[PDB]
Amino acid sequence: KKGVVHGVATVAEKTKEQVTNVGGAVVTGVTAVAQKTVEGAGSIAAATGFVKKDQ
Amino acid sequence: KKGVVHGVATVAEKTKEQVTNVGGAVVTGVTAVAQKTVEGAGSIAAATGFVKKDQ
Amino acid sequence: KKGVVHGVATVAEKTKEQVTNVGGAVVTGVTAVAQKTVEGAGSIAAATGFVKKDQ
Amino acid sequence: KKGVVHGVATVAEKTKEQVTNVGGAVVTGVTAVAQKTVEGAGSIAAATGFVKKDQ
Amino acid sequence: KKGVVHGVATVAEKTKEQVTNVGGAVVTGVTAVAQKTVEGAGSIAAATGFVKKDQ
Amino acid sequence: KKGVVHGVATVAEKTKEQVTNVGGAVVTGVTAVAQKTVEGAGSIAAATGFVKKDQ
Amino acid sequence: KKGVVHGVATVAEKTKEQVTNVGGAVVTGVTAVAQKTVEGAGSIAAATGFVKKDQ
Amino acid sequence: KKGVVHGVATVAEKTKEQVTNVGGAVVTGVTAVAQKTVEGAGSIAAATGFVKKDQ
Amino acid sequence: KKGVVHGVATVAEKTKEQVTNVGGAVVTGVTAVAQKTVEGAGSIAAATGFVKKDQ
Amino acid sequence: KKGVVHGVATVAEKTKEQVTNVGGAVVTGVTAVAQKTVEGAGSIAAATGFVKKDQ
Ligand SMILES: Cc1ccc2c(c1)sc(-c1ccc(N(C)C)cc1)[n+]2C
Ligand SMILES: Cc1ccc2c(c1)sc(-c1ccc(N(C)C)cc1)[n+]2C
Ligand SMILES: Cc1ccc2c(c1)sc(-c1ccc(N(C)C)cc1)[n+]2C
Ligand SMILES: Cc1ccc2c(c1)sc(-c1ccc(N(C)C)cc1)[n+]2C
Ligand SMILES: Cc1ccc2c(c1)sc(-c1ccc(N(C)C)cc1)[n+]2C
Ligand SMILES: Cc1ccc2c(c1)sc(-c1ccc(N(C)C)cc1)[n+]2C
Ligand SMILES: Cc1ccc2c(c1)sc(-c1ccc(N(C)C)cc1)[n+]2C
Ligand SMILES: Cc1ccc2c(c1)sc(-c1ccc(N(C)C)cc1)[n+]2C
Ligand SMILES: Cc1ccc2c(c1)sc(-c1ccc(N(C)C)cc1)[n+]2C
Ligand SMILES: Cc1ccc2c(c1)sc(-c1ccc(N(C)C)cc1)[n+]2C
Ligand SMILES: Cc1ccc2c(c1)sc(-c1ccc(N(C)C)cc1)[n+]2C
Ligand SMILES: Cc1ccc2c(c1)sc(-c1ccc(N(C)C)cc1)[n+]2C
Repeated sequence: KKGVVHGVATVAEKTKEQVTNVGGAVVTGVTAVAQKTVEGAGSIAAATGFVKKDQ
Repeated sequence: KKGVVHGVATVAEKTKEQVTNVGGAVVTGVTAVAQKTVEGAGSIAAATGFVKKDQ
Repeated sequence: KKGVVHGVATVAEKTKEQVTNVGGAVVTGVTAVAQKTVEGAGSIAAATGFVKKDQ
Repeated sequence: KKGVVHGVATVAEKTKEQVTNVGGAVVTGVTAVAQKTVEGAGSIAAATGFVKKDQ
Repeated sequence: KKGVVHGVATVAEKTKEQVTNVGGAVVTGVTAVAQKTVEGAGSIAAATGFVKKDQ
Repeated sequence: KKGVVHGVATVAEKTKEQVTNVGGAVVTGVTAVAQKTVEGAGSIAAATGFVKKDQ
Repeated sequence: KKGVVHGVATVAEKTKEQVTNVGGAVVTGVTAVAQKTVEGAGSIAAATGFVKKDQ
Repeated sequence: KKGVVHGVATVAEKTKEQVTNVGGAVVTGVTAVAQKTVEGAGSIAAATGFVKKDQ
Repeated sequence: KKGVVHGVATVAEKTKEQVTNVGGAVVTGVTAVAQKTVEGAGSIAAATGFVKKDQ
Repeated sequence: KKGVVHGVATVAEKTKEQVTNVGGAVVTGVTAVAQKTVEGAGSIAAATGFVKKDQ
């Protein structure tokens, strides 16, 4: 076989899960957050996949 | 076989999971956060995958 | 076979898990955080994969 | 076979797990944090994979 | 076979686990932290893979 | 002060939370269940407070 | 002071939390369950407070 | 002071938490379960407080 | 002071935590279980407080 | 002072923690279990407080 990509690719066979991202956010997984009190200014309480590039 | 990529690629066969990211965040995995009190200014309480590049 | 990459690639066969990242965050694994009280200003309480490049 | 990379590559066969990172954070492994009280200003309580390059 | 890399590569065959990092953090291993009280300003309580290059 | 109870009592002052139960079930706390597939005959998947006295 | 109980009592002062149970179940605490697949016949997957007295 | 109990009592002053149980189950504490696959017939996967008296 | 109990009592002053149990299960503490695969028939995977009196 | 008990009592003053049990299970302490694969029929993987009296 032959393949040429510029990116971003994701090429496969017999594949149970696939995610391609440029951005941005993708949530595909099981996630449970239980929480009782959030205070403070300002605290990232429960972050799973996170990116902060403030300018 | 033959392959030429510029990146970012992810090329495979018979593959159960795949993630390609440029960014950005991707959450595909099981995650449980149980939490009772968050205070303080400002404290990253529970971070799993995290990136902070403030300017 | 033949392959030429610029990066970042991830090339394989018969492969159960794959992650490619430029960024950024990717969470694909099982993670359990149980927590009772977070205080202080400001304390990284429970960080699993973490990157802080403040300028 | 033949291969030329610029990096960062990860090239393989018959491979159970793969991670490629430039960044950034990737969490793919089992992780359990149980915690009862976090105080102080500011103390990295429980860090698994961590990078701090404040300027 | 023939291979020329610029780095950082990781080239292999028949390989159970692979990690390539430039950064940054990668957590792929089993990790259990149980903890009861963290105080002080500021004490790295339980660090597994850690890098601090504050300027 | 003086108090005589037969039970079940719960007597207090300055008290943030109170539960009295004879039965029966009482749910007053924060609870998050995230779930993707339940099979089998018959499996208690995620039980928090549970009592089974089949005769 | 004077007190006579038959049980079950719970007598106090200045008390943040109180639970009295005869039964039965009481859930007052923070709880997070994240789960991806449950199979088998029949397996108690994730039990927190549990009592099984089948006859 | 004077006190006579038959049981089960729980008598106190200045007390942050109290639980009285006859039964039965009481869950008042922080609890996080993250889980990816449960199989087998039949396996107690993750049990925190547990009692099995089958007859 | 004077006290006569039949049991089970728990009598105190200035006391941060109290548990009285006859049964039965009580979970009041911080608990984190992270888990990736449970198999076998039948294996107690992760048990914290456990009692099995099958007849 | 004077005290007469039948048992099981737990009598005290100025006491930070108290547990009384007849049973049964009580979990009040910090506990972290991280786990990747459990197999076999049937193996107690990670047991903290455990009692097995099968008949
Ligand atoms: C500000 C900012 C942030 C990210 C960023 C850029 C600018 S430009 C860029 C990029 C995306 C894709 C590619 N190829 C497919 C070769 C090369 C570079 N990124 C990832
Ligand atoms: C501000 C901003 C943020 C992201 C960003 C850009 C600008 S421009 C860009 C990009 C998208 C796709 C591609 N290819 C398909 C080669 C190359 C670069 N990104 C991902
Ligand atoms: C500000 C910023 C941050 C990140 C960043 C850039 C600029 S530009 C860049 C990059 C992305 C992809 C590639 N190749 C596919 C060769 C080469 C470089 N990154 C990762
Ligand atoms: C949104 C937001 C706001 C503030 C903020 C963050 C996110 S994250 C962070 C911080 C992280 C680590 C540290 N040390 C390891 C000393 C100190 C401060 N702050 C201060
Ligand atoms: C779209 C597409 C399809 C296939 C494909 C690509 C892109 S890129 C690639 C490849 C790249 C490098 C290598 N080696 C360095 C051995 C081997 C294969 N394939 C096989
Ligand atoms: C500010 C900043 C931070 C990171 C950074 C850059 C700039 S530029 C860069 C880079 C990305 C990909 C490649 N190749 C694929 C050869 C070479 C360099 N990184 C990783
Ligand atoms: C089948 C069954 C189950 C529970 C059960 C009974 C019968 S009878 C009983 C009981 C309740 C309250 C009291 N007092 C206030 C002294 C004494 C006993 N329980 C708790
Ligand atoms: C089948 C069954 C199960 C539990 C059970 C009984 C019967 S009877 C009983 C009981 C309840 C309260 C008291 N006092 C207040 C002295 C004494 C005994 N329990 C706890
Ligand atoms: C079948 C079964 C199981 C438990 C059980 C009984 C019967 S009867 C009993 C009991 C409860 C409370 C008291 N006092 C307050 C003196 C004495 C005994 N338990 C704990
Ligand atoms: C609801 C339910 C059904 C079956 C069941 C349980 C719960 S719990 C259990 C069991 C527990 C331990 C053991 N060994 C330590 C050998 C063997 C079997 N089974 C078989
Ligand atoms: C309803 C009620 C109110 C008060 C009360 C009881 C019941 S029971 C009790 C007590 C029992 C035993 C003891 N000692 C063995 C020293 C001391 C005090 N008080 C003080
Ligand atoms: C089958 C079974 C199992 C446990 C069990 C009994 C029967 S009877 C009993 C008991 C409970 C409380 C007391 N006192 C307060 C003196 C004395 C005995 N237990 C603990």
